[PDB]
Amino acid sequence: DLRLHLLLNTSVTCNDGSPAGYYLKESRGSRRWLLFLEGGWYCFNRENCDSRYDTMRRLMSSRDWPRTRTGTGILSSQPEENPYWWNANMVFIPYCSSDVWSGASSKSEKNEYAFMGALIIQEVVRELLGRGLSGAKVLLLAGSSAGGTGVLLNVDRVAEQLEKLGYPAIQVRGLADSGWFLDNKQYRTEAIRRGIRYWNGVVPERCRRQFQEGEEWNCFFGYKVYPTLRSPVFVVQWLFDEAQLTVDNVHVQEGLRLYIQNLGRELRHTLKDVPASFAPACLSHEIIIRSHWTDVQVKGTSLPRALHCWDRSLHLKGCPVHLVDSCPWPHCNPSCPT
Ligand SMILES: *[C@@H]1O[C@H](CO)[C@@H](O)[C@H](O)[C@H]1NC(C)=O
Ligand SMILES: CCOc1ccc(CC(=O)O)cc1
Repeated sequence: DLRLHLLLNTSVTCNDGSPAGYYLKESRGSRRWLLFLEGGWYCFNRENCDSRYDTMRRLMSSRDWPRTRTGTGILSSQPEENPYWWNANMVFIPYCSSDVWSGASSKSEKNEYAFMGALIIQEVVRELLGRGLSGAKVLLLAGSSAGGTGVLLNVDRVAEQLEKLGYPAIQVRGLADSGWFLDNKQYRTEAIRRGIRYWNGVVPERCRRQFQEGEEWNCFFGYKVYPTLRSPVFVVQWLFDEAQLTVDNVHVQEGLRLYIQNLGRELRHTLKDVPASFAPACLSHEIIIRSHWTDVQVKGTSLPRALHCWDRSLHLKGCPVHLVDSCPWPHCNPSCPT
């Protein structure tokens, strides 16, 4: 079980002004720290944030959070469920800012909601340093769905924060799961552009300097922000991700067949120069915190093994790190989730 800690700095808040926080399970004999970012879409104006507050309140407020949570998947402490990092210090950071972890704005006389996702990550890191993170050798910032995109937007800022605070021996790395999207044509980007203005969203500095004022929405797309990052980042992405197909208005005749096959080919192309990646040919929305995350394989290698091979590489015969399916249709890989 991971135990809840609300942030001691109560000015760093969820959407409705309640304190943000994190769930923690310490492993006293470990210098590995895993900080995981939850996902769950976003909201981008008054009316649709009000709608989310009615039926998705836990993603906007800590008032109803439980005192504990169970770690599952890569957050499990059981070796059978988590062959990769079962002995690590485990942190789950709830998503309660509705801003793809990019916001830096407080509730105020002019703002009905606070959007503080970028500051929540920084404040969690700050408070963990006094709980043992100061002795870490590796900090892995991981996340799924909107949290996977949040990894790409925040991993270098965490590295810069620890360097400026005087901790240069901590190696910061990123694991982005199901957060690598294409700004493609629909079968039948504006919402992000509007969100950035509503949230006062921030993007990595090198990416900001390339795209410049008014075009920062580009940095929310993995294949554009990834080449600007300096920290090592491992990318996990289904070739036929269900959230991608949703925004593409896909829910099979020749036209749709070609559309789906072209989506998988384009995704594969964007991963050609991503040396650490795991990209199975499955239609799915499930994520690396599910109990059975060990079951999928690409070319005979599981994701826990690929992540172990990545670890070795950052110090290989039969220990690959670049695993992208080449077959062109969902479930052409027999190990796809059922
Ligand atoms: C609390 O967090 C805010 C936002 O990052 C910061 O400006 C402020 O200085 C913090 N307060 C303390 C006491 O650290
Ligand atoms: C482009 C980044 O924005 C998003 C990323 C992922 C999701 C999917 C989810 O959170 O379940 C939704 C939005």
